[PDB]
Amino acid sequence: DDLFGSASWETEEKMIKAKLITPNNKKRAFDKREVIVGRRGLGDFIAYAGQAFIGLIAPTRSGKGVGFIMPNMINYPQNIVVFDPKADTMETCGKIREKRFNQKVFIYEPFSLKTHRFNPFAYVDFGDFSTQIFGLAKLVFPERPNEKDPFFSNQARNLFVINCNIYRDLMWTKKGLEFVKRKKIIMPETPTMFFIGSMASGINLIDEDTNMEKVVSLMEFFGGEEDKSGDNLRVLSPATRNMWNSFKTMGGARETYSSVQGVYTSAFAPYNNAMIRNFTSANDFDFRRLRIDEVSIGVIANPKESTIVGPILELFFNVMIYSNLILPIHDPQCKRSCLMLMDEFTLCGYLETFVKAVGIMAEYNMRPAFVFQSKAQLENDPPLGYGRNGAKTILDNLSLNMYYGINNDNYYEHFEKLSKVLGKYTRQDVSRSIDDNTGKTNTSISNKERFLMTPDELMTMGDELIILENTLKPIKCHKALYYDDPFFTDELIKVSPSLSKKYKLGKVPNQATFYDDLQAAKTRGELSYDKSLVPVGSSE
Amino acid sequence: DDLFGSASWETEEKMIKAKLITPNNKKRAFDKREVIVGRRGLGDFIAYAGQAFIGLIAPTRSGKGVGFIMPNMINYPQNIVVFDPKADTMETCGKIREKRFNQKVFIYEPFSLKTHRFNPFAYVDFGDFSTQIFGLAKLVFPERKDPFFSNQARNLFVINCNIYRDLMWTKKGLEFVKRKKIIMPETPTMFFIGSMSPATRNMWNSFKTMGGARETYSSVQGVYTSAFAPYNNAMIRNFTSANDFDFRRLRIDEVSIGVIANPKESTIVGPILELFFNVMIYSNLILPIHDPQCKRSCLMLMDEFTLCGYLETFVKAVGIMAEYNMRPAFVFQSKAQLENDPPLGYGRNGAKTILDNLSLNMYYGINNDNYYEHFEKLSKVLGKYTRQDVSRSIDDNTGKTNTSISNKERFLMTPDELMTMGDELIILENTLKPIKCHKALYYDDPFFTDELIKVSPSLSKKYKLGKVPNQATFYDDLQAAKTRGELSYDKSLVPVGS
Amino acid sequence: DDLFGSASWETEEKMIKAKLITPNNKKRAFDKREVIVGRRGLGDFIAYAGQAFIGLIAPTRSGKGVGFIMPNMINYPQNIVVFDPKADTMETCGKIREKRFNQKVFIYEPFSLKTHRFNPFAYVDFDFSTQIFGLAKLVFPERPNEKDPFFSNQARNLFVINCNIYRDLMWTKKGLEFVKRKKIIMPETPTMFFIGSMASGINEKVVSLMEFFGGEEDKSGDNLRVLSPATRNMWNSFKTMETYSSVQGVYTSAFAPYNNAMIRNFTSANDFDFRRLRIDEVSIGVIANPKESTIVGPILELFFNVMIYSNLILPIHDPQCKRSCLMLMDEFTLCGYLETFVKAVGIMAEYNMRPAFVFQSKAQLENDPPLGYGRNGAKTILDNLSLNMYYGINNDNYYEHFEKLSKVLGKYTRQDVSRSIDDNTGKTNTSISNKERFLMTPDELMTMGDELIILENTLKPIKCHKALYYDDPFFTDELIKVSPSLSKKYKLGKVPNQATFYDDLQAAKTRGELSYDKSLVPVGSSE
Repeated sequence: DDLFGSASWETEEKMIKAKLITPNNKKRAFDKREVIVGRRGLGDFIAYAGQAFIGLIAPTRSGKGVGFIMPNMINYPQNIVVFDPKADTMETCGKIREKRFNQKVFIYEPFSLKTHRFNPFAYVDFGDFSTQIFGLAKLVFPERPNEKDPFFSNQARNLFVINCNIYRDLMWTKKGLEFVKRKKIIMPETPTMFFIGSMASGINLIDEDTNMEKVVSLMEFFGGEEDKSGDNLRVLSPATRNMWNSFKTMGGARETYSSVQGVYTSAFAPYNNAMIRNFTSANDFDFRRLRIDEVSIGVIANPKESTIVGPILELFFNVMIYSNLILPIHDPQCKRSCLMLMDEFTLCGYLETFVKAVGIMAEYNMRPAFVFQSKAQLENDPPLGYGRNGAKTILDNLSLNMYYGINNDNYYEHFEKLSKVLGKYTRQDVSRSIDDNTGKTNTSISNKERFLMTPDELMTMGDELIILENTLKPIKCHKALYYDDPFFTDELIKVSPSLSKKYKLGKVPNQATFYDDLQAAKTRGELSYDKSLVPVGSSE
Repeated sequence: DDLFGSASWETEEKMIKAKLITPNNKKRAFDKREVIVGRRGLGDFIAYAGQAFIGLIAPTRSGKGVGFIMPNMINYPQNIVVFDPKADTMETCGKIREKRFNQKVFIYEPFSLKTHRFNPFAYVDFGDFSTQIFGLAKLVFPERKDPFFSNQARNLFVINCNIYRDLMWTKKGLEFVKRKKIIMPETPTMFFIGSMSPATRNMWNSFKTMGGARETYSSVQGVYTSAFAPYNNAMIRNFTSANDFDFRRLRIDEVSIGVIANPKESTIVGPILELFFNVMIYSNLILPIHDPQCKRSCLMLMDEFTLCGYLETFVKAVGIMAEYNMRPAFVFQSKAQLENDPPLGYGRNGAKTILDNLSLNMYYGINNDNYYEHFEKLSKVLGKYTRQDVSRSIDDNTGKTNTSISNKERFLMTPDELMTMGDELIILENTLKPIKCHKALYYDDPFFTDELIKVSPSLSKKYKLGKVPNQATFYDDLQAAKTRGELSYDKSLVPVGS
Repeated sequence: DDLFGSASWETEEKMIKAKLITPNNKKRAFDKREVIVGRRGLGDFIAYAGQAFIGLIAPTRSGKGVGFIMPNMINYPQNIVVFDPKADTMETCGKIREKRFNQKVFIYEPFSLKTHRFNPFAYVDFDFSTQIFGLAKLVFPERPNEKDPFFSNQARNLFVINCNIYRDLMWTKKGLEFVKRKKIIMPETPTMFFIGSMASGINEKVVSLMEFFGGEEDKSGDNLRVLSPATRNMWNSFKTMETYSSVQGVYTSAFAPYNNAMIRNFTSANDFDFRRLRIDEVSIGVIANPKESTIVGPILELFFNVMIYSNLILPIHDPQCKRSCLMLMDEFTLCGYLETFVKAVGIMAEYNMRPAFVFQSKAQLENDPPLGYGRNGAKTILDNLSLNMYYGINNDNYYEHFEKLSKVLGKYTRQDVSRSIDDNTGKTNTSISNKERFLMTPDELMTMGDELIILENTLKPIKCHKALYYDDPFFTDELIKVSPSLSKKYKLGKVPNQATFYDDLQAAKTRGELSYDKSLVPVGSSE
């Protein structure tokens, strides 16, 4: 009966057709690169196949870690890139990623000497170049509408492009290399952000008269006082010469140049920090192989505690995503998937990269899962949010949304809307009339309406959750808790000697002690990635 | 009875009278330049005739391409201008456009050397002269705590173009330039104008008019350069390097125009697409009665419309474009994105102006809590009908039963029912009752897969014409054939720049 | 039947499973460091265990003290840091703490010479530059609400270089011998006033920063060599970037609150090391009000920023920090904008720093940073609250707040009776139907009186009674045991006289009977 609505939970047949489950789900092979998003029993999981992305609406301390991040970190067979702001996911699942899936683990922690390094210019072909340099400039000098005069930002972006072109002409051409050798110019074989920023003060060389280091401003070295014949200018390509002269006439002159250089140096200011400098000094893993090699990447950073890590991360993630925007059908060797467990998404602040990329990322097997506390934190101001439109474009590209329940008034309006989204169905209402004298009774049955789930029923769901897939009826299941299930605790105990000594395989671990013993074993490094392979650079 | 509402689906007879379907719909001729908007089954399509405009409210990944863009790309027999941001629509249907309908394919990719070029100065009559110049200046410097100066930069562009005009289309100016002092081209580009006789006497008076260059040249030149900066890019300079196709013949020749652009990835291409569409729309305000050559129609598949940003040309033109056979079909993610403020929207009243000119609206459904409000409204728009509600009573002693019938209201389609249509959709035509139908899936129908298999050798070996292709392998083989360019337009005629 | 709703109160079994109550609750041991949040009767309390934080939405004068602050002050056995602006909580429970839990009481009243002192430099080890840059960011707060951030935070580097030269000369015997030769005068340990005065230079004529370092008062440069030239290198970069005068001006304006003699005394020493807040058996009471004087604002921030950041060591990493510290944040919004709680409330739980934020309404937390925490900070604070107590008030200004609460509680299915009767015969007929009923209507919440609602994030709604301390022998016995004047009038174990207890309590409080040992807190003077 659909007189008062046709709301219902999705059927088994449709869930199977959507590849969410199999006819023998408890023994499913997990061969479709599926991400676990729920469960119906211990070992009976609902898992998302295909390429569509997942969103997780989970309030604070509601089990997003134990019910989504941890289980997929233990179970996902392809490559994973996980944001680990607390450095806890990797310290719990790195040994599993290494032993179970034979994957090399890379750790990116910009505020620690013990980190793998990322250098964006390692992904730029210096010997096309123009578009890569332009994209890097857009990342370093973002475009915004708040500014009253974007002239200075535009000119500093042009100055960045000019600096990159000058470096390419000086260190990646025969003429430029001979020029460098003649004038004794100091320049790296592969540039870094710190060096491109230092190029604002000018060229570094050795004075042939004093045999000491000297910096000559870009103004005087190229057509200026130290180039009265323009011979230093002729070393550059014609394009570089035109960019230089154009910058001079409309931004490199008068009151402008000093202010345009101030903006440039202020944009490169984050790299004065010794930690950020070391983090960007090299490139230990080629992101172009993120879908070729069997790897797992952990990003340990907190853009809220450290304001200067925001841009870095941006560059990072941008280079990480656009480096893999080549279809696998065009490169048959890029056959692996990369699950991007975007835990604590709102912690990243404004990352333009995802807002610009989510609409195309799917077909290239860069599969993120956005876990956040509420839509409000997503819609926030730039530095701590994404804006209304940014949050809207992020949410629009989320086909499977998991909704956790919590009994907090600060979420009522949320669970009300969700309740309305679940719709109503027709139920039977029984009434009874009684003759007070004779005792005879009459029983009437009528049709009434009822919400599939009321707001309070969602709010008190406990460890149950709702799943909304864009092409299916709503689903209600249980959280895929890892500690409750031998399916995950077996993998956790197999790689730890103390848990092996304490708990047996295949059996549900004693819940009064298993979490505390797991934390104790994690403290000793038993569940962590092999920390020896993480390089420790020094303050250079 | 209608006490609790009179809502109802439209009848087959009224749909026939509205020309959406024919008596023998499966054998319809498609001779009214119709746009397919839905299907009642394989080869049994609902198609919009006339000149009215189509709106498609399609959520993200709801199938707008496979259910609207691709079917009309394969079927529509007149001219087509399609927005192709992912570079997949043309790569999939260009061979059909060129082999089935015999149409020249023009690809405009501003961010690639391999592109056809568009120059607005190719649409001016160097020799109502200055009207085009002032409109072009309004496009170059948009009207908007910092007034003036930008108007002075617009005047700078005005007498800039006037200076280049006097420099060529004068008999003495030819010798003056033949003194070999400047290197002006024969026909100007936007980059050249940016880098730069009583009417010329007034132009000199303008050179000393408001004194915009007297102690204030720096800021005016800075704003002028901030406006002309898109043309410092090599890709943009190559895009404006020439004009390959004349938009004044968009309704004369048999052509298909694809535009590969993305202003959200780069806010630089915004003004170029603005100029592009302005000249394209404003090159065809000639009625076919006045110009008997402009007989063809131009269906504008505005896919990913909200990604284009604020194109005020559309806001001003939608109300008059219909009679000139410039027929757009707007596809936007949701209405909320359309009404947004100018930067990434059209404003509330501008979006309302655009939406008022849409007479057929297709509504896809997805189960997403972010689209609830919309769908709720849609539910209310469909109205309610009257339904019978049966109740029963029983005497628990004797066992006799009593059956009662009353009337209640029922939504024609509840919000969650709209959200869970799957491959079904709602059609609302201004003059018709609501319609429910199936998405015109192209990969499911031999009606379109026959055209896809015809022009490709690989699909011709694999699948037989007229038979529904093996759904387990058809899409993958289509992709494998697209990798070798069997379905793509012939790319050898796409010019390449330095 | 749940046709019209399934809302209900949480069952005894679940409250037992959530450690809120025990199978013999009246004889509960209180061994799980629990926090009382209500009662089912005299001596039968509901108590939150674990590490989750508490929020108390108690309207004005609805009894946050007698129903939450005072009973937990009496009952909670671990460490406590309480906010006591009226100086009444400490005055009533200090003797209780001292003589029942053997806990020493630390009182931080920055506007009374009778106070304990807090020195932020007592937590630095003479990771140097890290802590110095920290304290610099703590003093000069980075704010994105300014036309340029490159107008202020160079005073932070100025502070950093001043502390670096302090490490270079004052704590080094060679620098000390230079100091004795030139007769510069500095305390062995620095204070905020001093680092602020270092902008004036060497502290008898005071020379400034440019003449004493390679200027007119020192041309030979003998002073620049004794100090480690790393500070000179760090300062030579900022030397280039009317501007230096503005930087010194923002320096002096930031250090302005330390010119007041009371803030002088309050930051002159450090009686308690906040790193031992989870090792020792202590109880801290803060008596300050940022709303009547803005200058107290920053100090309190420094007081709390150091207090929690020094206790951010996991007990698994240092088992010595085994004690828990319940932070009774009574009158939370009085604290203005303290960036510490907004910036760290999301990570404190695992470190056994357990706050209970008490505020009258939600809309006031969202107030602008001057008076509130802003909407974002308020949202974060509320998001980190797992148990929320709701007191009632029959005041229309709160109606909306309770209406939402009513809706949050949901509805259940109730039986509805209808009666018909024949007028001639007189026989009757009774019909039963199902109807919806709010678990608690808005006006029912508003007229709750001494009852309250408890929303635990993982449980069903709970309705209970305020844990009144003057009502229960559980707390009045403890209060009497420490007071000679109260023991001769009321006996123990029995409920005392309600018409005479509060007055005698206030009389004994004025006699200092129930207060902490006041002779044990230091008294300063003018500096």
